[PDB]
Amino acid sequence: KPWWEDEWEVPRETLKLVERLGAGQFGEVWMGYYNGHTKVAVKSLKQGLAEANLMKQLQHQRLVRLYAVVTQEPIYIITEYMENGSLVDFLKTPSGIKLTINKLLDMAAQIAEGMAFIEERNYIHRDLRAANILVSDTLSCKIADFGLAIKWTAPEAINYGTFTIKSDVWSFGILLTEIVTHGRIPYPGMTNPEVIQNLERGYRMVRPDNCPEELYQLMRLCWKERPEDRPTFDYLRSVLEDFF
Amino acid sequence: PWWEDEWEVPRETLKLVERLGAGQFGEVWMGYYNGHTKVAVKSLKQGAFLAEANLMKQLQHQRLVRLYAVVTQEPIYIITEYMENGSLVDFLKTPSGIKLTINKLLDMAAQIAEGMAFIEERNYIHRDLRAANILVSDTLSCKIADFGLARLIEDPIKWTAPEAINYGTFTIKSDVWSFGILLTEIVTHGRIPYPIQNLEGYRMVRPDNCPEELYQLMRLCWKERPEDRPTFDYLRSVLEDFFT
Ligand SMILES: Cc1ccc(C(=O)Nc2cccc(C(F)(F)F)c2)cc1-c1ccc2nc(N)ncc2c1
Ligand SMILES: Cc1ccc(C(=O)Nc2cccc(C(F)(F)F)c2)cc1-c1ccc2nc(N)ncc2c1
Repeated sequence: KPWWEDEWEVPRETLKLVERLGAGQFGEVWMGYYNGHTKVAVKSLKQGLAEANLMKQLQHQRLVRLYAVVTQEPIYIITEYMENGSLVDFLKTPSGIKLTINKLLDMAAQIAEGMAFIEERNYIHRDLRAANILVSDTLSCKIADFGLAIKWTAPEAINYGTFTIKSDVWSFGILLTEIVTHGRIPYPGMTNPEVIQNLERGYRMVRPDNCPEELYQLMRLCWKERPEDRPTFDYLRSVLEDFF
Repeated sequence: PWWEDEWEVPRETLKLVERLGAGQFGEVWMGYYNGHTKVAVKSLKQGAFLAEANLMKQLQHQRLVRLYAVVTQEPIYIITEYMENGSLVDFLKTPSGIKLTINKLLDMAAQIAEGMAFIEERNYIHRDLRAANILVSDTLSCKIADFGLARLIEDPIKWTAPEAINYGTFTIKSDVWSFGILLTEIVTHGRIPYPIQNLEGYRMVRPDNCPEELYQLMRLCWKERPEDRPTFDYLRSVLEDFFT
């Protein structure tokens, strides 16, 4: 209505979905094109939005950038498209398999920086993991959420569905293992029911081979049983950035 | 009347997220209009203010912060565009700040001078001209503003002219003196002036790295007799036609 308002819409006609990147209970994720020549990522939401405003308000160097939206259902949320894809997938590429722990921790630092912002803005991610992290053109990390829906979930969240930023901290610790191992799934050779049963007895993932004991203690801080005992993301970023 | 400009919006459409400042007369916040339009919001304390909004509209110019809308219900809100780089004193400090060359540092000075030149035209008097009140766009362009919130606007010791401090006689010439002071903040990455009332007939020593030609300008700005100071129209030309 007002002349100064940002117009974030585009006609559905201007989009061409080319390759489905993922599918979930609430929709799909595609690689496509806007107006014939601008490559973009599109999240189609199964009909039968607050996400876009959220993305706009979390606009940050460390979070995926919102481009536009299609107002009529199926609702579309358009963003920048990342050639390098998700962190988990990129860590398994030749380029990624070769990254030194120094570079890997810089990426962890970037992630911590973004979560520190999310914490600043009082939001809660709820699905933090390498799979939801996008790698930019310059190999930097950008927080995202596209599972469209566990080994990454805090005990309190598993047992009582109580999610807070401290729960995100737990997930972050798990993410660190994915990072140092170049994409190994957490709890190697352990099924979800086995993970929950071991957590019932205070189990914690063993330190990965090649993971410095110092980094491992950081992880252990993230997995403290009491949510309140876990560190802040501002702390985590600080330690990771000044790690070496 | 059907033809009167529309300029109000329901308060409910605004989400104030980060306070940017506060003074005796209110606060300044970064917020969002209807979810995805980033804006700056001034909330003036209930217990006159709309006169500021009319003034801004009347002074509408490329070099002055752009008014968007207001909330007419007390507390009164004044909504404007949001400048991503904030104030110039802030930006001049950024690493990407003063990594700038006299060339750019000076184009910004000329923009400010252009702004004041218009203020001069419109017979307005700023009275609080300092780098802290200058806003920097995303494209590093500068715009004149006023948000210290310490005085009611109606159509700053180290930046105020002797006659202003002494007899409270503020004029465009007083702003000229302030500009001269503002220039020192520009060649110093926002260093505080006079690294003063009692020395004021003392004058600032040239700053380290400032062009003697850019000093002789500051001195003309700092002439004792207000009428001897140069019109902004003049400062605008010299700041632009600098390296010719
Ligand atoms: C098209 C799209 C739309 C929204 C979001 C997204 O992350 N949404 C979101 C929803 C809630 C909260 C967040 C937060 F906070 F993490 F930023 C983010 C992500 C994507 C998206 C999914 C997959 C992708 N793959 C590749 N290779 N490039 C880009 C994308 C972008
Ligand atoms: C929300 C707001 C309302 C009014 C004025 C303002 O400058 N008003 C004004 C009052 C008197 C005279 C003038 C003049 F001369 F500049 F036009 C201007 C400024 C602002 C304002 C404060 C802080 C900000 N920070 C950032 N990062 N972006 C934008 C703003 C806008």
